[PDB]
Amino acid sequence: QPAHLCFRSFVEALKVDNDLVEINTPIDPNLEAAAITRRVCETNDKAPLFNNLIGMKNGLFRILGAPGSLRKSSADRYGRLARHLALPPTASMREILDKMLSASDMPPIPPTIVPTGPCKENSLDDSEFDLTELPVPLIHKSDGGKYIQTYGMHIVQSPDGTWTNWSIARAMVHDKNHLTGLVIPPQHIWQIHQMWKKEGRSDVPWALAFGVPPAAIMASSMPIPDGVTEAGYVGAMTGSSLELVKCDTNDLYVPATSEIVLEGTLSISETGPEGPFGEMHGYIFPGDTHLGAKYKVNRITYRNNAIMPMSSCGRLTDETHTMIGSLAAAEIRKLCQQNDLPITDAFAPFESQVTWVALRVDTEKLRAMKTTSEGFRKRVGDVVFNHKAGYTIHRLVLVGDDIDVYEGKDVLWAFSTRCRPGMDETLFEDVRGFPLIPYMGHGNGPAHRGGKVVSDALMPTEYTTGRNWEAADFNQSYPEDLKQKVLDNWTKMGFSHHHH
Amino acid sequence: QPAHLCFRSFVEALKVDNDLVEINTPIDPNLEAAAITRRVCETNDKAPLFNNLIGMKNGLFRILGAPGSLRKSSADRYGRLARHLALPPTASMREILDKMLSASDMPPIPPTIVPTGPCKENSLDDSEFDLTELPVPLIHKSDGGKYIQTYGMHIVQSPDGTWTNWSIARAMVHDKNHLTGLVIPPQHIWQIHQMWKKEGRSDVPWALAFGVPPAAIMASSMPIPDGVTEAGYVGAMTGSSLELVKCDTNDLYVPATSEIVLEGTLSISETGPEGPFGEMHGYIFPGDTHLGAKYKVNRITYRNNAIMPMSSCGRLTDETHTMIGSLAAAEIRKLCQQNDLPITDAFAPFESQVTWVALRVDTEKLRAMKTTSEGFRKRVGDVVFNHKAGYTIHRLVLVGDDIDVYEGKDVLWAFSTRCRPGMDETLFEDVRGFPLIPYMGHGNGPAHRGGKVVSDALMPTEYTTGRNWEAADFNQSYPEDLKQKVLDNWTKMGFSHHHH
Ligand SMILES: CC1=C(C(=O)O)[C@@H]2CC(C)(C)c3c(C)c(C)cc4c3N2[C@@]12C(=O)NC(=O)N=C2N4C[C@H](O)[C@H](O)[C@H](O)COP(=O)(O)O
Ligand SMILES: CC1=C(C(=O)O)[C@@H]2CC(C)(C)c3c(C)c(C)cc4c3N2[C@@]12C(=O)NC(=O)N=C2N4C[C@H](O)[C@H](O)[C@H](O)COP(=O)(O)O
Ligand SMILES: [K+]
Ligand SMILES: [K+]
Ligand SMILES: [K+]
Ligand SMILES: [K+]
Ligand SMILES: [Mn+2]
Ligand SMILES: [Mn+2]
Repeated sequence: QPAHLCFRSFVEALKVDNDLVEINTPIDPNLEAAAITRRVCETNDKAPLFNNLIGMKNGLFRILGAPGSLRKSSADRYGRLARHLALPPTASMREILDKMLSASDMPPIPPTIVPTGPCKENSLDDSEFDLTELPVPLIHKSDGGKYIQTYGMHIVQSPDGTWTNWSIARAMVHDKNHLTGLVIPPQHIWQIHQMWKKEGRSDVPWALAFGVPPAAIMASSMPIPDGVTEAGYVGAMTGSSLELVKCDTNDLYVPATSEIVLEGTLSISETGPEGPFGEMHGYIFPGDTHLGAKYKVNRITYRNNAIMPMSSCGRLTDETHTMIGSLAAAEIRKLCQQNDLPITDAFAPFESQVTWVALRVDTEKLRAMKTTSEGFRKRVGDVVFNHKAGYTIHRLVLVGDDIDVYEGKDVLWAFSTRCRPGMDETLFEDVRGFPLIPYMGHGNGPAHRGGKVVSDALMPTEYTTGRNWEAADFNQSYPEDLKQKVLDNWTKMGFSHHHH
Repeated sequence: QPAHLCFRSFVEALKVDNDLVEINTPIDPNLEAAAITRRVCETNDKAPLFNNLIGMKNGLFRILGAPGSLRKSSADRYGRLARHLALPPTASMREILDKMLSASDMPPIPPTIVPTGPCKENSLDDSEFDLTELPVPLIHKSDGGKYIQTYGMHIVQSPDGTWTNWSIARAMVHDKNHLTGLVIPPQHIWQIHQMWKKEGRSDVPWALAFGVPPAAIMASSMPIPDGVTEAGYVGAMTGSSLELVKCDTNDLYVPATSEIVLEGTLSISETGPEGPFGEMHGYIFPGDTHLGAKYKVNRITYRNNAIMPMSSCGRLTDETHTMIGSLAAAEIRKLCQQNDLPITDAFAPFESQVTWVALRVDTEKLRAMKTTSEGFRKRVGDVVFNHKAGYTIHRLVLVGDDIDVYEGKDVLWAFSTRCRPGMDETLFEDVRGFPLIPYMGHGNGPAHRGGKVVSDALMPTEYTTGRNWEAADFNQSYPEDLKQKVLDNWTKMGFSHHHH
C-alpha cells in the first residue's frame, strides 16, 4: 500500500528517508516518550518510533512521535508532510497547500466498502480492555490526563446520514471505558454533536481511528467546508477511493488499514473533567480543568504490532503549527479568492505561533479595484473573521507581491516597516475569538469574542500607481551583472550546499 | 594603541580574529565595494577591507566595510562590537550594552589635548582637494549621491562652548568642496545647529572624522543625554582620557588617530539636494530627493594609507541595526529605570527591523505597584515616546521575566500569544514619529507625528499574584532528572558544537 494511503507504509517511508529513529529499549509513556518527541520537534530531528513502550501488552501499542514535524534541512524541510500526500520530499509549502486545496473543485470520490482489513486483526470487547491499563502517554508534566488522542481522527455522522466528518480534536482517558475531550464551536465535531442533541434521542455514534491513511489525517486537520465528507475530498485529492471497513458495534466506517480503532458513543448529555493540556500556542495553565465532552468506548480493534501516532505539542515546531496553521491558511486563501479578493497566497508564520496569516495580494488587481486601505481591510476581515476557516487566526497581514508569505523573515520585515500601528489596522471585536490563545482565554477580555485585527502592510502606492521603492538589499540595489560578478568571485576573494 | 582606542589597531584586531578579508585587487567604489559589503552583511561573513580602490590617489582612501556587523557563529556573534570596547569577543549583548551605559553614573573623563597625531600625516588645502575626485562610494544603485559619510563622526559644539557633540548622521558629496546630509530633530547635531541659527552670526564650526577610536564611534551612535559631551563619556567608559588634536582651520578637536578628517562649516542658511538613500529599514524610494543641510569643507587631513569605514546599510544585518537599535534600547532601559519603572532589560529585535523595543519587566516589582495594564502601558509610553531616546522606536513590547529580550524568537512568541490586539495596547498619536520608517514618511498619515504603540505582553496574573502557566516546551514541561536522561541518551538512541 502506498505511504499516503497506509500509515504502516508511511512509517516505512520515513525509515527509508533516513527520517526515523527506532528506539527498541524500554521507554516510559509517562513523560519520557513525549520528552524525546518534544526535543525532536524543537530541533527538527528525525521522528522517533518507540517500539518498546513500558506497559505495552497484547499488541497495544508502539508510538510514533512527530509525524508531521519539520526536517532539519531546508531542501526537504516539509518532507514529512510531503510523505502524507505522495509528493516529492522536496515539495514546497505552496505545492503542499495546492495539493490540499486541489479537491475543492473536483467531484468527490466516495469511499469503497471492503469486508475486512488490517484494523480487524485483533479486537477487545467491553470485558477485555481497560483504557487505564494501556500505555497512554502523559505528554506534559502538568497535563490533566493521559492524552491518548493527539493524532487520530474522530468520525461522526449527521443524524440524516448525509455528512460524515473526519477531524482531529484532543481527548484524554477519563476511566476504563471513557474519554473526555474538546468539542467546541465552530468545529464540525461540535456542529454534528449539536444536531444529535437537538434531535434528543440518542448519543452520537462515534469512532476514533489512529494511524489512518496519512492523506486522511491531513484532511482531518483542515477546515474544508461545512457539510463536506472528508473521505470523498481525500478520494478526489488522491485520485483513489479510500477503502473503509464497517465498525463492529456501529454502522460507521473506518479506514481499512487503521492501526487502532475505538468504537462507541459521544454523549449528548454527559461531561467530565478535561484538561489542562500543553497546547499549540506553547502553554499549559496547571489546574485549569473544565468540563469537556465525554466519549464511551465499547470496542477496540487493532493491527498486529499497532502503532499509535502522537503529537507532543507546544512551542515550535510540531503538527499544531505545520498542519493547523498551514491548512487553515490554505482554506483562507481559497475563501478570499472565492469572495473576489485578489489574494494569491496565504501562510500562517511560525513566528506568530500560527496566530497570524499573511495574505499576498495581486496588486495589479488591487489597483483596478480603485479602493483604499480602510475599505479593503474591512472587506478582507469581514470575509475571513466571519468564517470558520478564520477561527484560529487573530491577525491578518496584507502584503504586496514582493513578499514571499512562506518566509517568516520577509513577513516580519513587511509588517514592521509597512503597517503603521493603529492607522493601518482595523480591529474586530464582534467576531468569534479562539479561546486557546492565552491572551483570549486567560486574558483581559472576553475569551470567545474579539481580539482580531487586519494589519495592512500594503504601501499607499500599491493601491494607486504601483510600488515606488526598491529594497536596500543585495538583490534589488545592484545591477544583474555586478551581482553575478560578486557571486562568481566570492570564494576567490576569501568569503564563505543546497541539500545539506 | 589598543583596538578600542585606535581604528587602525581595530582593523588589525579583526585580521587577527580571522574576521577580515583583505581584497588587494582593484575594486570599484561605484557599487562594487558596497555590493560585496551588502552580501557580507546579509550572510554574517568576514568584514571586507578594500586595499585597492579604483580612484584612490595620494593615499585617499582604502575602505573597510561592515565594521559593526555580525559574525556567523553564535558564540562570537557580537565580536565586532566587543572589539569596539575592549570586551572579550564572546561578550553578550547584555555585557555590551552595560559597557555602553557604564559611564552614565561616572564622572566624565575629559579629553587630553596633544600637539599632533597620525591624522596630521597628510593634508590638502582648499586648492588641493576635490571631493568629486575621491573614490567615494555609490552604496545603492538608486542613491541620490555618493555617500562619503556612513561611519564617521560629526563634531559640533554649542555656541557657548560647553557641549561638544559627537554623532553619526549620513552625508553625501554635493560638489568639490561641499556635502549635504541629514540634520533633523531631535538629533543633537540639529539641536546644536538651531542654537547657531538663533544666534544668527555665523555658520557652525564643524569637523567630520572618519576612522575614529571604535569606542568613540559607538558613543556617536548612542542617544546619551542632551548637553553631555561624548568625549568625556567615552573617557569614563574606557577609563582613559581620549587624546585629541586641534583642527588646523578651526578650534575643534579631533581624535589623534583619526584616519581622515574634514574641517569646515555647517551652514546656518544654505541647503542642497540630499538623498534618497538606502536606509536602515531596508528601502530606498528612488527620486525622493529633499533639501538637506549643507557642509563646506575647507581642509582634509589624513593618515598615511588612510582607511574609510563604510556601512552598506539596508536589510538585515548591519550597523544601523546592531548599533542604532541596540544602543537606543540601552538608553531606553536606563531611562525607564530612572523613571522608577521596573524594567531590567531592553533590546530592539532585529526581526522588527529595530522598530520595536522589548522591555523585560521585574514582575515582583510590578506586582508591588498594584497597577493595571492600561495604567502601566500609558506610563511606560509617556516616558519613552516623549524622550529623544525613544525617537526611532514605534512599538514597545512589555514582557515578563521569563522572556530573554535579546532572543527575537522569544519576543515574537510572547508578543503573539500574550498581547491581545487592541485591548492590550495603547496607541500614541501625539508624539514625535520617525519619518524614515516607510509607513511614516511614505505612509498614510503624518510623517512626523504618531504611529506609536505600547503592546502589553504581560499576562493578567503578572500584575497580581504571579505567573500562572508553564511553557509547553522541553525545558518547562518535564522534570530535571528526565530532561538530563534524555540529553545523556540522545546520541546513543540515534539523534543529532558551541564554538562552530
Ligand atoms: C486546537 C487543538 C489542540 C490544542 O491545541 O490543544 C489539539 C492538539 C492536537 C490534538 C495535538 C491537534 C493536532 C495535532 C492537530 C494537527 C490539529 C488540532 C489539534 N487539536 C485541536 C483540538 O483539540 N481542538 C480543535 O479545535 N482543533 C484542534 N486541531 C485542529 C483541527 O483539527 C482543525 O481545526 C480542523 O479543521 C478540524 O476539522 P473540522 O472541524 O474542520 O472537520
Ligand atoms: C537614521 C540614520 C540613517 C539612515 O538610516 O539613513 C543613517 C545611516 C548611517 C549613516 C549608515 C548610520 C549608521 C551606520 C549608524 C550606526 C547610525 C545612524 C546612521 N544614520 C542615521 C542618520 O543619518 N540620521 C539619524 O537620525 N541618525 C542616524 N544614525 C543614528 C544616530 O547616530 C543615533 O540616533 C545617535 O544617537 C545620534 O547621536 P546624538 O544626536 O544622540 O548625539
Ligand atoms: K477536517
Ligand atoms: K500600510
Ligand atoms: K551620540
Ligand atoms: K496582555
Ligand atoms: Mn469537516
Ligand atoms: Mn549627543
